[PDB]
Amino acid sequence: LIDFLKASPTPFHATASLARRLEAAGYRRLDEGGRYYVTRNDSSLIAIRLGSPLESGFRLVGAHTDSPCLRVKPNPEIARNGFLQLGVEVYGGALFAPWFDRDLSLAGRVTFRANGKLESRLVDFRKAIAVIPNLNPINAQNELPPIIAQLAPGETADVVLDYELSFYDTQSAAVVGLNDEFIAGARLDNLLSCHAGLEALLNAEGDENCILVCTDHEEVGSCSHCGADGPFLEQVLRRLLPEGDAFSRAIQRSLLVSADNAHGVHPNYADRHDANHGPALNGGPVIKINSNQRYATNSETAGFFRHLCQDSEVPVQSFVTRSDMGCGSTIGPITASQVGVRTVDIGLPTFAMHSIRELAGSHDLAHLVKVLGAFYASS
Amino acid sequence: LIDFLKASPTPFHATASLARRLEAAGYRRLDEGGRYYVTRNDSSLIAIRLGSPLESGFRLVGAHTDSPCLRVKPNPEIARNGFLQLGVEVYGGALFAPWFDRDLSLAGRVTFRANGKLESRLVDFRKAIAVIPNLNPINAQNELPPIIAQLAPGETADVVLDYELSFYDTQSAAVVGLNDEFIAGARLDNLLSCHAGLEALLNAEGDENCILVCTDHEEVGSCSHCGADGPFLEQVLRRLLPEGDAFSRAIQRSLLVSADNAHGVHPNYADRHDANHGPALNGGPVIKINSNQRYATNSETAGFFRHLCQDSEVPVQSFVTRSDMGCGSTIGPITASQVGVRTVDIGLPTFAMHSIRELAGSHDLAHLVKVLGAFYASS
Amino acid sequence: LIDFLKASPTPFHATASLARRLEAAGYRRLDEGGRYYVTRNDSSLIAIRLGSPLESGFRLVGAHTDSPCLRVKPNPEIARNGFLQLGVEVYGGALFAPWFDRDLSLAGRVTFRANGKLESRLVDFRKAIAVIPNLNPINAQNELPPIIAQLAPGETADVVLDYELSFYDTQSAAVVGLNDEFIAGARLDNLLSCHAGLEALLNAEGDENCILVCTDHEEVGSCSHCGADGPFLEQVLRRLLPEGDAFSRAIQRSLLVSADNAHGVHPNYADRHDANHGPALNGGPVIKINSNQRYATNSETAGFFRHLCQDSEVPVQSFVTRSDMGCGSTIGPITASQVGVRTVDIGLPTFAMHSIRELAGSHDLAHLVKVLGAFYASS
Repeated sequence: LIDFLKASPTPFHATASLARRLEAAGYRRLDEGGRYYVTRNDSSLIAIRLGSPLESGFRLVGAHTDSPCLRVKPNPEIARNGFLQLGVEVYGGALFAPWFDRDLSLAGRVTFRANGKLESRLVDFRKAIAVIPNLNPINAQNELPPIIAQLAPGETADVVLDYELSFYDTQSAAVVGLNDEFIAGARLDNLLSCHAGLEALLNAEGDENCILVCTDHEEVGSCSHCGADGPFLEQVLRRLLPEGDAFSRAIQRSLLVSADNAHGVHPNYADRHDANHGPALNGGPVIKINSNQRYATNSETAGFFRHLCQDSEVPVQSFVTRSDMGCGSTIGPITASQVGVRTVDIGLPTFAMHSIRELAGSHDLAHLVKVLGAFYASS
Repeated sequence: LIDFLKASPTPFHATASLARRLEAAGYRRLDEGGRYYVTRNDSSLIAIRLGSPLESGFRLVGAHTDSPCLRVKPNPEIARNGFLQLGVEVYGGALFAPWFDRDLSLAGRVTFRANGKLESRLVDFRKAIAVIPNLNPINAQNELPPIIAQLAPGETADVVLDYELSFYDTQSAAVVGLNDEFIAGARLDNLLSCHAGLEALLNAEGDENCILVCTDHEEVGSCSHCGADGPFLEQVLRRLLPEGDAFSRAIQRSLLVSADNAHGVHPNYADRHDANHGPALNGGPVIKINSNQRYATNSETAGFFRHLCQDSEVPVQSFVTRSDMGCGSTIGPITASQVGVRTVDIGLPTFAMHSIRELAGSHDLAHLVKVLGAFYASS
Repeated sequence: LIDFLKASPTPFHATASLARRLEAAGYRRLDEGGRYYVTRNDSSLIAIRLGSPLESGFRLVGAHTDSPCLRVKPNPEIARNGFLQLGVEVYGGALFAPWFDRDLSLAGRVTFRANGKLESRLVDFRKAIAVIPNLNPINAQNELPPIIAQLAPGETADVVLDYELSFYDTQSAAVVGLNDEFIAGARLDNLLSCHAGLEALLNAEGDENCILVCTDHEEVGSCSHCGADGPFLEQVLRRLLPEGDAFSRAIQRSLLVSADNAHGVHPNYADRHDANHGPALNGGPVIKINSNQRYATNSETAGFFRHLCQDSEVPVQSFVTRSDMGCGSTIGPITASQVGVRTVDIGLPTFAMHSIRELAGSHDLAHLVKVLGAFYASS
């Protein structure tokens, strides 16, 4: 395919090391008939572009910024066996590795003067494991805290480091790289990261004609709450009349899209899907659930994002769950459907989620830039 | 730590016997550049005080009125073994005692004329236990219903008692008393009760300059729903412009604070916390969770309510959970963050929660009255 | 610390990607009163240096080349779900990750003409995992096979790749890197790798006077058998008289040393050692077991390699097991004691073994180059 737009989220992920570092790298490119953006919490971004003219509706689309990682506790000074450690919260999903990896502290730090500022880069932390203690319920708090320093007793300029810590996380460095024998997969983080990037690489590439909204946020991998689930109001509809006939008429003429991450049949875990699947290196699968998870995506939603894909060349896929299996996955738009908009719940074929690497096709992004760019047009 | 402001929630809790009896004892003191209050359901109170002037924001703060207790069923006439009993619902948290205690019926009663009126006071009920049936899953419905009357067959003026059981609860009488050898703890109910009183003893004590909101409610110890989780709108913002630019600009210039209850290391259950804790007789600990409970409290929230505590003399503490442990605790503001305000989730060092007595320092209230009173000023 | 000799095994490990690629990187540096070396299987190296003169004895020392990794099967073509896979054998130890990582195929390929030749480099493989299938005995064959190619049906110059699968393994690419906040640890592979390198960087650095032997091999992480456990005979003693008085007299005047890997107290797994431990950034710990593992190292062995460490500046440590715990660890010399030589079983403080990264101090190598270099001169 093309290794030019694939070489865009790679340096992005390095700069978008976290949710707010993603936010920082988000607006640094996303700038230059309006084209304004709102930052609010410095983690939830909404990019509005004018060409709503009331009876034209909106073209909403969005994905979260945060990803399951290790959040450093308030002041977690753990000095054991001559090793300095920083206790961590199990933010988001679980899984093993975390264990091993480069590891680096990142995020905002409010200094002594009521002032917030962020900093990152350089390998400083690690999570060691047991081995010879033979065959290995495991993992309970006192296993995940990483090692930073190693000495005793004591015999961006940035203040050394000290104790003014946090809302701070830990991410593995080793920059994103292309994998497989040819070019059939890559990626490290990209847990709706890059989805909060390729969508941004679309709001400046799509043909200018109608109103388009790029809504990135935080907390989806937890609850969504403040930022990802209310209030989307006023942040989007700030134009022409407060809340009388400004909403309803416009939002019912609108169409929201979510850029999530579908799994697709695992070559080793083949008995985790059925019939309709979604292997890597393919277009965005239309995810349809109503049972005990209930995403959005209805009749006139799947059809309006399958023909829209076919017109600008496919392949569009479907499904992610099982009749017996399937859990939660309240991915952004569905809790954001409380606005009053029909939501297209799609994504990209990607397994080994909620971790710090492994499996995600190097072709799906070429289909995600198109179609969604074509979505940014026509009525 | 003066024995004068501590002798204020003691008679308060006696009058604030329930959620609506707290509401009644709330507005009776909370009265006399506005200073109005809304009651709505007669259980959810919002005290607004004017000095928002748009670009000044709000100074929101609140805590729920209700507490885990035994609510009497609709018409639960249980006559067994010559004893008259009233079946009860397991409202809120669980625990044993409830068992024993004085016990008294309370709440608002809707009489025959579409009219509601409340009444309480005097010991009438009790919950007896088994003993000689040897070593003692226990507790399942038929164990909690208390005994009121004891006879057969039949051989505020207030109608005798009869059958019109309101929405009626049961609380232990024995009024709040000071404990420990000196004055190092006390308290009975105070499950965010007193927090809906000390905050009220702050809205009339804080220096008059800016707009301040005291928001008490019900159902947090259940789900929050109607009263504690939407709509906070119009109840707070009823002034200057409907919902166009009245919100957003003002609420982003605002700062919400929650007055909860932190645990702090138990001298017997030491392995329920880590590093950062919060023993009794101390200032409000900054509770920080994002993992699988996700309260509010961010970077510029913890720092804005730690320096504000230090300026008016500390000690401010932190944390309440473990990396492996920790469950729910959707305490008020966090579900109320759906308004769109940054929330400080603090509280008071107190264990033996969700019951009818035991452990809560007699010094923490002297720090909670200050700091939060100092929060009611400056920008 | 010293970051010059530490920047030597880093490019070494990149070239010493396998056991025989270690062998290749071994002799390429280890060349230029004899100084000959034997290769035999192209995996077991013995470096002899003359200055035995019968009554002078030998100064034997050694460590294995191989490390627990995923060896590709004979012809394991697994085409599932449009993905091409290569089935792997669980060579050596177990553990998770392997899972994820860069992954690359390597080893000596025997081409069509009775001719063996090795090749490596570049990321081609990956091992993906399950996530949303909820809480995660796990791992049994059909989970470890990595993904190489991804397409169907078909619509050093080196032969493409085809089907002639050698004796071929898979290792993670991401080159060795320095870790911690300062310089308090690093390392990726180094599972007695680098021990088959720092010892090589000693046979050319030690003062020339007596006979010194550097004996590296394969299979210790399996059984030892051919290469690591007999016959060491004739490979070492090839000089002056066959096997009458050439051995016995010389080997009893000799002293063998093993360069293994000690654990040292884990900051999270503190209850896996007792009293005598060995934290990272320290000299070689004298490992002493006789119970149900029985390594070598006796009275005049521990004392002869503790005073020899103290004379050339310490710190020398001790122990690795527990009275109740401890398993196998038949590390090289002990099965090589069948020659008839007293063996010093030492190593380097390093946990998170038998995997492809994590923990190993960046100071221990500066102590391992010394002492053992001072051992190369004993009178």
